[PDB]
Amino acid sequence: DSRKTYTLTDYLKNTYRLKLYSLRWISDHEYLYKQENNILVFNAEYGNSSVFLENSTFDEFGHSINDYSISPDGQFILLEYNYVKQWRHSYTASYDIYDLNKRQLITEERIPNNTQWVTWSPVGHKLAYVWNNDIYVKIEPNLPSYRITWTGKEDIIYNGITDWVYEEEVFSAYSALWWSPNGTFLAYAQFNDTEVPLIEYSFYSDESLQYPKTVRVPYPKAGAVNPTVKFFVVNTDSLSSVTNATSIQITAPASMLIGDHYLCDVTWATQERISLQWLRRIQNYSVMDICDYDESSGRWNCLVARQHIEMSTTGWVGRFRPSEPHFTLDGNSFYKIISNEEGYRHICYFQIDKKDCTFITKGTWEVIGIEALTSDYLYYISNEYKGMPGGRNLYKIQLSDYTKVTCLSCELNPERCQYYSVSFSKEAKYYQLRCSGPGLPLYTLHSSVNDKGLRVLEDNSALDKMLQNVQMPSKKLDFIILNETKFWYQMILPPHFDKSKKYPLLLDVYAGPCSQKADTVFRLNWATYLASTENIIVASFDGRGSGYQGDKIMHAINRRLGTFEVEDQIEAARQFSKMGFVDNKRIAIWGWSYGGYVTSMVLGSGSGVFKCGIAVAPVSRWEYYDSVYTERYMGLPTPEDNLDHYRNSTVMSRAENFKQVEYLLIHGTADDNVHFQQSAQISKALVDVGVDFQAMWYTDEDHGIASSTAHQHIYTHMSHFIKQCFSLP
Amino acid sequence: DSRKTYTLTDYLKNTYRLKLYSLRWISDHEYLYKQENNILVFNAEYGNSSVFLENSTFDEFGHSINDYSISPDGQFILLEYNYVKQWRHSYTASYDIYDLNKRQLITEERIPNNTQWVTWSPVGHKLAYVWNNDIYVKIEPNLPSYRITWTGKEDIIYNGITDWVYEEEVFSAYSALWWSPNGTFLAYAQFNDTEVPLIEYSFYSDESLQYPKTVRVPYPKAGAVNPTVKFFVVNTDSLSSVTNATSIQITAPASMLIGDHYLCDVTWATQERISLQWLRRIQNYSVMDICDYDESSGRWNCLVARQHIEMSTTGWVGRFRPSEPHFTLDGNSFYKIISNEEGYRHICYFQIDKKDCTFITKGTWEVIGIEALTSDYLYYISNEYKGMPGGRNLYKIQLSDYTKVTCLSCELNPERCQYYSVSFSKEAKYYQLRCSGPGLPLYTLHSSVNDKGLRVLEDNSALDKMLQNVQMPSKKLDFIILNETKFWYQMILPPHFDKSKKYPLLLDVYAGPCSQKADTVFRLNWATYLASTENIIVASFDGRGSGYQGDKIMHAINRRLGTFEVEDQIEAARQFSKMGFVDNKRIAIWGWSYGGYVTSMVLGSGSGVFKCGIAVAPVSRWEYYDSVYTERYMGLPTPEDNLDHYRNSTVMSRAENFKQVEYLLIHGTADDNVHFQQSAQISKALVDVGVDFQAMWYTDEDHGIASSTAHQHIYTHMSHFIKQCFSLP
Ligand SMILES: *[C@@H]1O[C@H](CO)[C@@H](O[C@H]2O[C@H](CO)[C@@H](O[C@@H]3O[C@H](CO[C@H]4O[C@H](CO)[C@@H](O)[C@H](O)[C@@H]4O)[C@@H](O)[C@H](O)[C@@H]3O)[C@H](O)[C@H]2NC(C)=O)[C@H](O)[C@H]1NC(C)=O
Ligand SMILES: *[C@@H]1O[C@H](CO)[C@@H](O[C@H]2O[C@H](CO)[C@@H](O[C@@H]3O[C@H](CO[C@H]4O[C@H](CO)[C@@H](O)[C@H](O)[C@@H]4O)[C@@H](O)[C@H](O)[C@@H]3O)[C@H](O)[C@H]2NC(C)=O)[C@H](O)[C@H]1NC(C)=O
Ligand SMILES: *[C@@H]1O[C@H](CO)[C@@H](O[C@@H]2O[C@H](CO)[C@@H](O)[C@H](O)[C@H]2NC(C)=O)[C@H](O)[C@H]1NC(C)=O
Ligand SMILES: *[C@@H]1O[C@H](CO)[C@@H](O[C@@H]2O[C@H](CO)[C@@H](O)[C@H](O)[C@H]2NC(C)=O)[C@H](O)[C@H]1NC(C)=O
Ligand SMILES: N[C@H]1CN(C(=O)c2cnc3ccccc3n2)C[C@H]1C(=O)N1CCCC1
Ligand SMILES: N[C@H]1CN(C(=O)c2cnc3ccccc3n2)C[C@H]1C(=O)N1CCCC1
Ligand SMILES: *[C@@H]1O[C@H](CO)[C@@H](O)[C@H](O)[C@H]1NC(C)=O
Ligand SMILES: *[C@@H]1O[C@H](CO)[C@@H](O)[C@H](O)[C@H]1NC(C)=O
Ligand SMILES: *[C@@H]1O[C@H](CO)[C@@H](O)[C@H](O)[C@H]1NC(C)=O
Ligand SMILES: *[C@@H]1O[C@H](CO)[C@@H](O)[C@H](O)[C@H]1NC(C)=O
Ligand SMILES: *[C@@H]1O[C@H](CO)[C@@H](O)[C@H](O)[C@H]1NC(C)=O
Ligand SMILES: *[C@@H]1O[C@H](CO)[C@@H](O)[C@H](O)[C@H]1NC(C)=O
Ligand SMILES: *[C@@H]1O[C@H](CO)[C@@H](O)[C@H](O)[C@H]1NC(C)=O
Ligand SMILES: *[C@@H]1O[C@H](CO)[C@@H](O)[C@H](O)[C@H]1NC(C)=O
Repeated sequence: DSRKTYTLTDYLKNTYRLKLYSLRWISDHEYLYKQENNILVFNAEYGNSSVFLENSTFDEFGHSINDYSISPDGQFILLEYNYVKQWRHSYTASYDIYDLNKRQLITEERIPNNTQWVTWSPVGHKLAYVWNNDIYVKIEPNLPSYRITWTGKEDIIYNGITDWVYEEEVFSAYSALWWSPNGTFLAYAQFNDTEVPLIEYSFYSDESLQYPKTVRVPYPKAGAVNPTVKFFVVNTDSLSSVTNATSIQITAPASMLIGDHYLCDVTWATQERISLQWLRRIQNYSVMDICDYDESSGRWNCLVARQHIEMSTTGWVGRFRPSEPHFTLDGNSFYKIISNEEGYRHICYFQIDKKDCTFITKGTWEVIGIEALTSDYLYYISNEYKGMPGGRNLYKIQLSDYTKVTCLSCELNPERCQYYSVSFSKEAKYYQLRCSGPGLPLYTLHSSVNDKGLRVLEDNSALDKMLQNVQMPSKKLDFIILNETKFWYQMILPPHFDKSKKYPLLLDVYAGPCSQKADTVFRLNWATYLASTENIIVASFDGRGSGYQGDKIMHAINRRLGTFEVEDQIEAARQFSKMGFVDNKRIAIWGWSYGGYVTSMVLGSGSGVFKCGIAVAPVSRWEYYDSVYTERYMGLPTPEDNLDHYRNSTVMSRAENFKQVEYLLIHGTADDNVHFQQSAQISKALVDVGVDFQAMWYTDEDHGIASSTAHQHIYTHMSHFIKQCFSLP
Repeated sequence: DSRKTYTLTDYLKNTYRLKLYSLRWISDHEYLYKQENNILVFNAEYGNSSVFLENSTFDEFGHSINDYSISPDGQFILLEYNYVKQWRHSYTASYDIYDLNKRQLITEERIPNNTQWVTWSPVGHKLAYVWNNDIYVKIEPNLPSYRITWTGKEDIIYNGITDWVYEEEVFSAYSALWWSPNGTFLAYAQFNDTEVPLIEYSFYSDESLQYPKTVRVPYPKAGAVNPTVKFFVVNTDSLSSVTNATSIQITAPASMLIGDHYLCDVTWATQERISLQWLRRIQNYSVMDICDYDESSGRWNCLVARQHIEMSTTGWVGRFRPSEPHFTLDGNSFYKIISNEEGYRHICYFQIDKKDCTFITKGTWEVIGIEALTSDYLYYISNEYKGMPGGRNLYKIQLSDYTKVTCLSCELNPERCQYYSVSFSKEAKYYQLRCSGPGLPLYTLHSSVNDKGLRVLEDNSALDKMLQNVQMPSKKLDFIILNETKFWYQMILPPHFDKSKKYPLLLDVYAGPCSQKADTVFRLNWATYLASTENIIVASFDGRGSGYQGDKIMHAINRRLGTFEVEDQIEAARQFSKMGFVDNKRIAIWGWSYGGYVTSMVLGSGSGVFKCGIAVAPVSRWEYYDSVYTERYMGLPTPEDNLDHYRNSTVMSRAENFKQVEYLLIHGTADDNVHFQQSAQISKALVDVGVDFQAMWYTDEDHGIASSTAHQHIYTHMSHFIKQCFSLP
């Protein structure tokens, strides 16, 4: 075989690209899509297309455009430029608006520079935006905006945007605003960061910056003072240019105010109904609150009877946060993924005035998401098929009979497609399926009415040709049985696999609570190269604590972080040499983030099983990470709660055992998420007991070391280390 | 040969110790010295000895003692405990005093905790001390102290102690107080740090510290706002417990106040005369000021006529700062090392009212220090002998005839002793010589009167026995001629040197202005091990910019830092392969601090001469280091001064050329001196142009990475890297 291999350059220089088919539905039958640099609008029934915005319409604007948003009446286009990243989701941009009819960009009362956030109303053309931490409402794209709040202060009070910890661990968003469907109301949370300690660190910046900057961020580490939250709603119809605006407080429920709480979900039900979810700072108790609007008063009442109590006896509420509720149009009921009696997460029918819910699904598998609700059907993604947790399909359930369920994706392309996800049009007339493994990604449009497939949207046939020229590796997905339970793993095997030759093995890891590293998705990444070019088995394994296989597995790690999930990776490595094609002198292990923490705990176990490891951005000690996440699993680090295991579980206490292995610690110096301090303490520990190891800092890089030059650099560096331990040229 | 070699453990575990003979003269014939843990007093004429303080006299004190100081009348002992390091010289301690006669430690009016500084008067038992940045005077060891100043503020105003930059680059001391010989006056400088930018960085501290501390320090980087200085004197006799104390300002001279200046020397002449030296922020102009005391007034006048103007046409004033003046007893004259017409530094006789000075020495060598002044003789250290800059001896000059000079150390032990230094008794009746190379360190006591040697004090005969058991390397000191000038080098050659075998070579470097790495001193260090055990030639070389060989050499680098001193190391390496015993495939290079900066510039030169280098704590760009030092050599970094070479001389601009070499960057994260930022920018540069290299951070370590565990760790790490590039097992 004389074909080239998938090289390190291929991945790094990014030579073989998966084509995507990213669309934005704008109606019930049309969607928007990008071809080169103009925007095409498409008809879902027929396929036909038209130019909407040319890739020269903003030649003369003298500012490079970053994104764009379309008002829910096709009338105006928002243009996002001057983009500046903050955290995972946050940023600041400048914005201009363009009247699509008059072909003209607005000049009077512009959206101010460095805006934190901006979102259209659901109907019409109302904007809202957050700038210097306060909410503003523009009724029409060119009249003066109404200031809704006046409390906004840098690092202290956030109005309608989340703070650091809320952004990352609760909302997965900078945005803290919710319009009502009508567009009449605006609900927003407000966050108070006054007593929250700051993390401080250096940003060295460009060579021209003579003095390094100290970045400071309110960041509550385990057991420290959390942000407080308050919630307000405002009638955007009764807005005066003389009176300030009357915001209306919705207090948390009685059973939340007696201690620290978090606001963890905001979903509108109907024009005059909003549901709120709250979580105790001990995250095993959650309360949902139906808050109805009152005419006579101009206040929002939350009747104590309407509260629905979601709690857990064996661990924490929700996968990461508690599930979203999905409301029937009238608003008197809703479905919501909940953990059942046996422990598996399923769909539950809630009627808004009664206590009990009815389970409309069941069995030893879990529901991933609810995706669409019609009169007749609920559409959901699940891993039911072939009893494979790793897999993802799409199902519909007959509201008239919970027994009648059709699979809609299982049998569509079975050898190529075992992992689906979906986007539905505005009222669910069509749905794009996106398959993303085990074959090359496939994108197809469908019609809800009869479940007819219309056309294939992108098949990666161009990429498929190319890959035939290349000694591509394959993926084995399988399971191994420990303690009478089934745990799943994946191996990326090198091409021309000879099962009687002994191969060196890299165990890729994350293993954070409820994660999944053994799946049916097709990836082109570092592992491929180590399989194609270097002939290394790169295997991943989902052990206790892992996701999508019921609470009995996921909750095994409760308050015991850094125990079973670690232990398990070790036994996983053991069974891999038992299989006979593994060189038990050349087993390595590596991970990023949480994975870097498990990586280090493993090397630090003295199990003689691993020759070397790499840890990128590792958690090193749970009291160093954020409170919301850390506590969710570990409790509080106080002598009465879980201080003792908080101590029994540091990388540092395991320093002496590293004498037996080769270790490469990597960390970005600007890591706001897992602070450089986490590693700074792993290394000091190592130094102190006389252990040699390799380090690499990455200056100004954050948690994802995303910078193009840094990325290439790290995967280069990592590769050398890897080959070196394995004796390859 | 079956003898063991000098191993890495030997150096690290510190197996073969040089014995020292450290004494403190306390009179004209007695000195103090430590045997185990008691203090012995000695007679210089006869050798006899007595216990002074037993190593059990402070068993019952319940506090471990760090040092001790003896009042200039043998009456009380100061005891320094609770020692806490700050910078190179600064610290804070607790202090107790012990009445030696009554055998009792004082309890009323104790010296307060966290004292910055404390120093006895020259006669009697007056203390002065600095605590929370203010001067206090205790007249007797147990009456309430008098507060001299009230302006003291953390980080802002320093009374009688220096600030960061003054400590390091000007006074080489925390102490900023000077008693008059009588003990009547107290002069002190006061430093104002108000507009000085701060360097900020993280200190991660013990594992128990959940949030990393930000250390902030006023530190003026090149061209930034410097501290201002003011100078005061106080009559400690007229001190009232009702009136505050009247300090008396001595303003700098007219020709200093018109711009930024530094106070760079304070020497008392007689009971009522103090000399002050000042330096322009452009350090090529210095002015000394004779300030006489006035009876009638109670003020100090500095007559403009008495000023002595030291300046330079070819570079900067002084070696690092301008030389100390040494006063004849009456006070009307003094000697002072000055750079002569030809460029060599020599002794000059100054009479306090006339302009010209007379040179009392001359020739193509330099004076290192003045050491003693009597009626009849001036005692000085110089490198005159054998025309060897590397060497150090002791000379005396007949005040009655500048022609009659005797060498006093040259011919004392010639095969073993080429590098001397001295400590004289109170009125110069005796002097301990300390030789420290090329043989094992030797310590001998002498009598001034006739230059009789009395006895040998320590010869390291115990160490000498041991070393015979070991395959010790030798040192070749020699010179090579470039551009018709003589430049000196040293090679540590491995044992059983075969001059027809080709050896791998490590070029050790510092090469900062006026340094000396090629000398006759006997060291037992990392180089030895690389010579004894690994058979590597470790050679050092003093090129342009280097010290002790006249201004023509030292001033060659003026405003051209990072040019000739770099270029020269390269040509030094060239001539080393020309010699025939050097493997020109295995030449490496390394240095610390400045040396790390030259190291990096060299690897970054694309000269194909070096295979690999190590840089520890490197300067990376001159605008990142402190102003006083940086400007002394480079000027100001402004478009009109020397901004252009300030730019032409960064490591970063040389990033692409590193593709051709192996590089190990090391830095301590708590480096107050050369900030972590210096390397943080070398690495970011490297990342950016796709170059692979090895890094190691050292958390909480400072510029000397002195921590026991860190030390061992770095020299371990460094060793692996070294062997790896050289292909050794
Ligand atoms: C996909 O391709 C589609 C078919 O070409 C196309 O649908 C329409 O295209 C154009 C523009 O949208 C339509 O022309 C316009 O139609 C309206 C309505 O016309 C009807 O009504 C009038 C009066 O009531 C009658 O006199 C006519 O005979 C007709 O029935 C007109 O008012 C406009 O002036 C204009 O003529 C066209 O009718 C639509 N086609 C059909 C037959 O459905 C989409 O635009 C294409 N979509 C994309 C994604 O580009
Ligand atoms: C080194 O060894 C030295 C010799 O032993 C020693 O010098 C002296 O030792 C002791 C203690 O310091 C002295 O004893 C004391 O001496 C004084 C002076 O004595 C003279 O004067 C009186 C009256 O004027 C006469 O009556 C005497 O005869 C004598 O001449 C006495 O006042 C004390 O009470 C006491 O007796 C001794 O005299 C010194 N020795 C000599 C002869 O020089 C050092 O102490 C030793 N030093 C060290 C480093 O330990
Ligand atoms: C956002 O920032 C820019 C720059 O500060 C502003 O752009 C200027 O706009 C004026 C008036 O239209 C122009 O004449 C200039 O050409 C622009 N300045 C620049 C960048 O050179 C803009 O006004 C700001 N927008 C808002 C709403 O604050
Ligand atoms: C310096 O610090 C220590 C501790 O704060 C002080 O020592 C205490 O002294 C009192 C009275 O003598 C004792 O009873 C205690 O035993 C000591 N405390 C401790 C360390 O346990 C001391 O007084 C301080 N000195 C000054 C001058 O401020
Ligand atoms: N913040 C942790 C969670 N993350 C997620 O990507 C994630 C996944 N599912 C969510 C569901 C709901 C809300 C938030 C969610 N966040 C990143 C993790 C992370 O960076 N570290 C660093 C060390 C330990 C884990
Ligand atoms: N501060 C620099 C000077 N030093 C000395 O050790 C020294 C030598 N002779 C002196 C004479 C008078 C006053 C002060 C003196 N200081 C350390 C150097 C140093 O750390 N770096 C870091 C990067 C560049 C140089
Ligand atoms: C939207 O619905 C709300 C219900 O509160 C109603 O009061 C409002 O007038 C409606 N606005 C429109 C015109 O859609
Ligand atoms: C935020 O919280 C603190 C209480 O910790 C309070 O004193 C402060 O006024 C609050 N700020 C606002 C405006 O909500
Ligand atoms: C609204 O509130 C702001 C801040 O409290 C205040 O400055 C302003 O006067 C108010 N506006 C009016 C006109 O009521
Ligand atoms: C939630 O967790 C706490 C932690 O100690 C525990 O005491 C309690 O049993 C749990 N509460 C509920 C309501 O399940
Ligand atoms: C010391 O000398 C000074 C000269 O100013 C004199 O005034 C003072 O009284 C002297 N003190 C003693 C007793 O030594
Ligand atoms: C120090 O300097 C500043 C001038 O930069 C001055 O305003 C301040 O008062 C001074 N502090 C003292 C007490 O000398
Ligand atoms: C001395 O000065 C300090 C600070 O200016 C002041 O507080 C004190 O009153 C003064 N002492 C006396 C008693 O004159
Ligand atoms: C000192 O250096 C400056 C720097 O530009 C130079 O202009 C001048 O010639 C020198 N001054 C003296 C007095 O030598």
